Amino acid sequence: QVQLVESGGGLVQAGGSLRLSCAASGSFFSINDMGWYRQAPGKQRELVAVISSGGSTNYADSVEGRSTISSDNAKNTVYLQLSSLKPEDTAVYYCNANVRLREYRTTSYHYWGQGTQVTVSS
Repeated sequence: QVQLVESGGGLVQAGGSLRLSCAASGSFFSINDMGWYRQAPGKQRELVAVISSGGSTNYADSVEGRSTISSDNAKNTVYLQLSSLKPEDTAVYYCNANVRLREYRTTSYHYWGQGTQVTVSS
């Protein structure tokens, strides 16, 4: 089994900063990439930021310049740091991990967390 544990959500004030963390645990061989997506009601889910095993990253235009996604590979965990919060940042945030469960196979599984509400109030 593979389990994603998301932390850091809740009610926050506009203009502040937040940190979300996502930890992968269970039995697996390797994690190809991990990161965060978000979905607000009535809106499409969108990428926020993702980090690959080797350290390459990609950021949505919404957060480029005011965020950092980082990893601690030894503990299969990623962190999103986000400043300058605005009401438009309100959403359910979802951790995603793309994982190879077995050493001898290319095939990957895409795990999505339960999601954590972030509500930015003014």
